[PDB]
Amino acid sequence: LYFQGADSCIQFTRHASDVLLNLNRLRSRDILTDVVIVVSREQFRAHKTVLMACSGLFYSIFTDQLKCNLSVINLDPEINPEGFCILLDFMYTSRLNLREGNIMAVMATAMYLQMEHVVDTCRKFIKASE
Ligand SMILES: O=c1[nH]c2ccc(Nc3ccc([N+](=O)[O-])cc3Cl)cc2[nH]1
Ligand SMILES: [K+]
Repeated sequence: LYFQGADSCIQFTRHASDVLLNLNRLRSRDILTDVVIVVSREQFRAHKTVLMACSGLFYSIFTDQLKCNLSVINLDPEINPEGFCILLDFMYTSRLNLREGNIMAVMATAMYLQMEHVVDTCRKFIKASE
């Protein structure tokens, strides 16, 4: 699966999603994970680079000279770990499992994590269901 990209260069259709699939496999097997995120006493292991690529909050934390070395990051204990987990899975898969029963928590968490495209999407779905 390749094509001639808009600039004559060969582009591989599945490459970016295959990279994510493989990063998610690393996460599942706890390979090269370098941070644990703590969400009201639940722990989630991840790769800092993936977090920074997806979240303004994590980008700010891991580019700070003081905080970039921390191996444990605590989030606001009001954050819903289901909400966090939905967003973490999204980061590693492109799939956002929004449901009526989780949308408010997911939106609040995405606001906290500075994930603007997700916040906007949640807003659109809320506005439609009114
Ligand atoms: O042509 C090739 N040969 C490859 C061999 C390995 C990988 N990467 C990989 C495999 C398995 C898991 N895993 O943990 O299941 C995680 C990763 Cl990152 C990619 C390849 N492309
Ligand atoms: K909580």
